[PDB]
Amino acid sequence: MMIRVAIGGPRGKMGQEAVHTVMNNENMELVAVLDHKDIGDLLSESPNFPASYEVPVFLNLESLIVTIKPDVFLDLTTPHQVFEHTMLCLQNNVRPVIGTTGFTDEQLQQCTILAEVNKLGCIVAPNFAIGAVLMMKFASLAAAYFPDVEIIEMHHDQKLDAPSGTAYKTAQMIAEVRPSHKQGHPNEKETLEGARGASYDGIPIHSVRLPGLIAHQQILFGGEGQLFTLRHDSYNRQSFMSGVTFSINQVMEIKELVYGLENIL
Amino acid sequence: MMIRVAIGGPRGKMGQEAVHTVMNNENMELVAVLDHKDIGDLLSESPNFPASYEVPVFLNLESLIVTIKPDVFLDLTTPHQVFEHTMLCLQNNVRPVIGTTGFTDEQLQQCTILAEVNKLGCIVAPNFAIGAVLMMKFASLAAAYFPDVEIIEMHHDQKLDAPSGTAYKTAQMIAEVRPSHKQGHPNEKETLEGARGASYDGIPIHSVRLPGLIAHQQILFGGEGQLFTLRHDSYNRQSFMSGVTFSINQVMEIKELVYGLENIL
Amino acid sequence: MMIRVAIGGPRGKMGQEAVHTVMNNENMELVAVLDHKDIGDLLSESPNFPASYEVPVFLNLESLIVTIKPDVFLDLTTPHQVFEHTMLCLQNNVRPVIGTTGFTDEQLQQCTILAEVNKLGCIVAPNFAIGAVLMMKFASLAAAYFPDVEIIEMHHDQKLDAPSGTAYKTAQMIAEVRPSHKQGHPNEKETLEGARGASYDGIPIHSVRLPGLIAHQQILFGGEGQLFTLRHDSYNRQSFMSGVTFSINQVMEIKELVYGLENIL
Amino acid sequence: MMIRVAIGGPRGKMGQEAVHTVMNNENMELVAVLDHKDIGDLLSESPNFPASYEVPVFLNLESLIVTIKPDVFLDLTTPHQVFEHTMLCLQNNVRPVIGTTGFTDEQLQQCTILAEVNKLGCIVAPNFAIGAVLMMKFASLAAAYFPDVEIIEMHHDQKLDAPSGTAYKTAQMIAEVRPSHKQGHPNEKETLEGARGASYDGIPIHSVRLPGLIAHQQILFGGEGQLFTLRHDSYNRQSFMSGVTFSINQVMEIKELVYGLENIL
Ligand SMILES: O=C(O)c1cccc(C(=O)O)n1
Ligand SMILES: O=C(O)c1cccc(C(=O)O)n1
Ligand SMILES: O=C(O)c1cccc(C(=O)O)n1
Ligand SMILES: O=C(O)c1cccc(C(=O)O)n1
Repeated sequence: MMIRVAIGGPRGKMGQEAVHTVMNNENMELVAVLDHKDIGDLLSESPNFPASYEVPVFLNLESLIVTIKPDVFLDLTTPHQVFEHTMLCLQNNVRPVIGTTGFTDEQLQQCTILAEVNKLGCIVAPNFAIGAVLMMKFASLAAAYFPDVEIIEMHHDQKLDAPSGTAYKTAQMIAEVRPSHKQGHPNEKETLEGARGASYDGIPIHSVRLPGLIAHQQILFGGEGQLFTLRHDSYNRQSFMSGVTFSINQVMEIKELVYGLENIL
Repeated sequence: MMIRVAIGGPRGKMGQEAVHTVMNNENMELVAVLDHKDIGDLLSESPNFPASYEVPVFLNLESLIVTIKPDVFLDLTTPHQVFEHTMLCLQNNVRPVIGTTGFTDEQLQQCTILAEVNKLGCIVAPNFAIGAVLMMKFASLAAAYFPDVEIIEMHHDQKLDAPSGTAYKTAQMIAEVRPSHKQGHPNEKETLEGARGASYDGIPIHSVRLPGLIAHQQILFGGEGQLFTLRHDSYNRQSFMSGVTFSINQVMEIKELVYGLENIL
Repeated sequence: MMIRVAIGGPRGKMGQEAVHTVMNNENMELVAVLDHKDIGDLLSESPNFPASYEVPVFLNLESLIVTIKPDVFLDLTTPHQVFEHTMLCLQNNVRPVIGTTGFTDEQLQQCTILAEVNKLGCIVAPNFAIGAVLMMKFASLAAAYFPDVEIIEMHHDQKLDAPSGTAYKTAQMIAEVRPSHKQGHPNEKETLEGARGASYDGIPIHSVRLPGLIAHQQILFGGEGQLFTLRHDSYNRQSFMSGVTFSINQVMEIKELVYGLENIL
Repeated sequence: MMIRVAIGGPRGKMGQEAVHTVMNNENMELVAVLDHKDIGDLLSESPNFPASYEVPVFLNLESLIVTIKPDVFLDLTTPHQVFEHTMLCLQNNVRPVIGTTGFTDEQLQQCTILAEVNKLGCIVAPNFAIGAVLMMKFASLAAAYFPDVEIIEMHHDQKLDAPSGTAYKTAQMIAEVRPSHKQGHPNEKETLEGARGASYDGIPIHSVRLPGLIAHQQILFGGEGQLFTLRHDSYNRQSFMSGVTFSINQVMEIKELVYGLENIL
């Protein structure tokens, strides 16, 4: 059936893309947004979400829920609001799809148990890019056969952290499967400090930062006589959208909370 | 427990590698070979398999089986011999791992049924390179999320067929999942014939042939704002060996016939 | 000294980038544009170039030249106007940098001779992307050492022509150096038509068309035991800008007409 | 004319390839080797260079020179012998091509001056792989246009040094052209030590070590909206041979000493 979607935080960089995605998906209708602005935001610099009869703007989620009764709520707001949003949806027969981290352990347990008792789907997706998540999922399967692996991630030269969050998560996922070991000859020595990169559980990770690049990762699996590589290249925030689409479709089909798209792709 | 292995066709390019692999695997012992030479093979050009007490040479498989009672028979002989070999093993409590094609439909059905009734493992592996098979397996999973794909395969410049067998199999595997469609703008036109490549069920396939190269494949999955690529590079026949190893280990654990390592990785 | 630049066709996709480039380059000042609109262009859909005192809009180039006396005129207009523009600049001590093709043989000869007699620089740049032009220039140098080469170009799936103009030019440039020969085993045969691609003077060219991609080319040089690859990836029209910048800087230094940035990088 | 070649150190890994190369080159004849064995080398483990009338074995270079009068001497011996060899050739009208380092500054100056006065060619080639040297040469040209660059080198997992000698030389060559600067955001911070790699004059260098790999390097040049990459992959010591071939051909044509094939490709 049609899926009636409300979006929290439509004006964010991700939010703007999600709006366009939901509006363009044949089987989805954007029916409301949860939104509010900084009290000092000049309209000339920081416009309102555009006024329409078809997509009313609410300040309060309870009110949105009771008035619009969306099937799904896509939360692209902030870590400090996700728990209260999720619980509110789950108690009102709305499936929440949450696009940021921020739950405590205890908070997540409460949402998980509530989803299960209500037999209502919930997806928490710290990464919506299906290509990035498949990359990670497949890497952790591959690591059963090729325990020697390196990760190379590349981003634009304004990025403040190295390695990337994606690279860290990737290494964590591999390390669930791959026996812990270091790599490289036991007696190798760097003659220029840092050449071998960082190490997560023995997995080398290298971080490239150059103008021009957006977000890119390769995972290299070595073995006798061969190399098996997984690679993801993201050129813009549309890379996230097939994950938004999949999440909204799939939340309607499941009856429990799933954390991480790797657990359902 | 230790796995006692006999190899048919030890002197082949693949056979030579398989010999070394089995001899070097901690939990395996090479206990016999099935071998024979062309009556015109001068020893100076085409040496005998090297004489040893530990690895006796048999001309007849029945005799090898009764005398040596191997756990596993690794068949690297020819398509015209695989069926008779497989049946003989299956009736004598030997697990056959077959490394070439050549069964008829009817032949395969007979081996499958016999394996099942005897509760004895059999693996038929048209491709032993785990990296190549993972590539294909993962591609067919990925194609559920990214229906637009191209295959680029690259080989040395002595190769007679284009596209490669691997590329064909890859396209067949993808096409099980991917809805049939052509790709590229409906009105595109080649101004130099062939630029867009070959097409298998709408999937473009491109074949590179250059000195220097060995055997290489990339699978490119496009979607909005991103590219997800799987790649395998083989530099020599050791690329096959982890598949030989996995097959020998795994045949001991299963109680039926499996055709294609994608069905058990 | 500062370089005072006027741009013809500021509202084009390329023009818009060139405007931003010139405005942001420390040693350049945008002093005028040559521009005019379709008589049916509603302002609401097709806005005017934005009004400013610093960048006056002219309809007639002669008038721009006499009034503003720019050092350089960057022509991003159309093939049918480039010759008249170039000649007008060259006769008025303005260095023209022309960013589209469209000269006849006879037309180009006239501009070349006039530039030489006036000792005034002119650059005609059919491709402003320095990375793409270096790729081509280096490929033609490499082809002296590695005569066996293939070209793989990849674009978005709205592109109408295969192969790309860049791929064609690349093949033409290589073919100046590389002895003419076909590649691949003499007896190879395609079992799926088109797998080996198109051929330009024996050079195979393959064309990939996928959503997600922008504009990409790899040139693969094979030889014994090795592969040497040149690759260019363009994610947006800023890829062109370092070529615009280089052309404007370099036209001031030369005293003759140069056709193709490969001839001066 | 035919080029009559003698090789010093024919039994080395490189030497063996050079022997095959010279023997297979149409315009070259292998006419002698300079060779000797360790006094403890059992013939069963460490065979003699194979006896032939066409390729006599000498222990002393002076004797080889006077007896055989080769056109070219290819020195694949050791750093402690190259100077004495080079001088001896240069004084006897033999062109030396030297395939290992080991000269002092003063030693090289003596050979350079002697070559120049005798108008006799000499090539010193610390790297014979033309694809690797072109990569480096082209990188240093590219760095004039794209000052932001990173180097990724990849080798097998038995390699003791990181980064590679090739990567170091590459960085040195780039740094002749590229203005010295660091890259990445000024405030970036590693949260896992080493992620950003090593730095040579601000150029990041990353070192991958995996089974399967042989010797591989990519050089990534970033700029607005684009990436320009140079890559070399070596699968065996034949990668060196086109450089041996080029060096022997080119030494006959030059009348002075050239150090590094980048200076003559
Ligand atoms: O994994 C990450 O940290 C990541 C992913 C996409 C973009 C960026 C970024 O631009 O910083 N960072
Ligand atoms: O898929 C194939 O056809 C294939 C695989 C490995 C090597 C070769 C070959 O060398 O021909 N061909
Ligand atoms: O070489 C070409 O033809 C080319 C270059 C950049 C973009 C495009 C395109 O988008 O069509 N085509
Ligand atoms: O640049 C180098 O250091 C290099 C080049 C080729 C091979 C190797 C190696 O195997 O160590 N190292």
